[PDB]
Amino acid sequence: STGSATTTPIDSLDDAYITPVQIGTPAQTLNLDFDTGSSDLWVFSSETTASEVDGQTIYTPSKSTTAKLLSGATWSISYGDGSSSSGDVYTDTVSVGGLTVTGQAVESAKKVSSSFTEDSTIDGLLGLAFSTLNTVSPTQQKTFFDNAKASLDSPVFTADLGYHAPGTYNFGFIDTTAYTGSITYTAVSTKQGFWEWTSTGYAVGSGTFKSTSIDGIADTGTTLLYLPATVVSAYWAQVSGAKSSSSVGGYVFPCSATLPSFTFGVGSARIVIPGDYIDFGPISTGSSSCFGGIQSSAGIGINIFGDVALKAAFVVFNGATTPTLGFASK
Ligand SMILES: CCc1cccc2cc(CNC3CC3)c(=O)[nH]c12
Repeated sequence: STGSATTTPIDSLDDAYITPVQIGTPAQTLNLDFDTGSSDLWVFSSETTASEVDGQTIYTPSKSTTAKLLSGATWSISYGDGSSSSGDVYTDTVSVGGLTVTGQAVESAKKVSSSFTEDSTIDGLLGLAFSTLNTVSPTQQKTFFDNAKASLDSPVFTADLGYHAPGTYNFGFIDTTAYTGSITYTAVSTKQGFWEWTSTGYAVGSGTFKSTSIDGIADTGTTLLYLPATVVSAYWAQVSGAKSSSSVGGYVFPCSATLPSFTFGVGSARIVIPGDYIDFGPISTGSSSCFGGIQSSAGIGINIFGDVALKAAFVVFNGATTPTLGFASK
């Protein structure tokens, strides 16, 4: 089997991407944030505290004839940005772009933190990291990808995120028309439950490539590119007037600037992030100071190749017995 679904930016900045997911019988379609940095499929639901729902589409398991309460099971997750959610668990039928899994754990939120409430466009998350990170207790549950894997034509999924435009998540096959040149594969460590790999270095604009190992995670659920302070300093030094602002909480730059590209290494290959991808717009409405799309990972504890980086590439998440990651230009 295979599946293919379009993923759409939630706003004009590409803060995140939503992909439609069918849950239950008859289908209830929710727009979920596919997140390769976590491993829970959770949704706003009829069980979510009413004051914490503001415009989201909810899953109502009582209206699904295939829903079954997973007895005694609960979940609770906290994300890098300090947001959180928690609740109970059902199993139900879940389909993405024509690919169907029966008995998928669907984690129904009883509580969500303010940032989720305040974002009416995201109805939940679909985790695509490794199932070892799944928070369901007392019996850990598998991700949608892990459940589908054996049925897929090939044990892979691909992320092709757009810049200010729709893109595609494919399951079970590699669309060879979706990228240029070849896919370069690189080793993955699953020891922390993430798609963790090591970039071979970077360049800023037309500058020379610096060969240096940068360990980090391929994370579709993080907006920005988080890298070591030395690297980030080298980037923003090429932008007149750019500076790290303590009050804003990162590097900002004059909105009148033309940003340089940023290149990252994948083995001997090179992925080029155009400068425009690094512009995240005014820090506040009407401001002429703009927020940067490359920020320091210092104090996160890990480097994160988020959407800013991933959207510059066609990315293969290879779930073979020994997982690997593939990158191609596009
Ligand atoms: C993509 C992220 C993003 C985009 C656009 C603007 C901002 C602004 C801030 C800083 N505001 C905090 C200090 C009160 C931020 O942290 N992330 C932004």
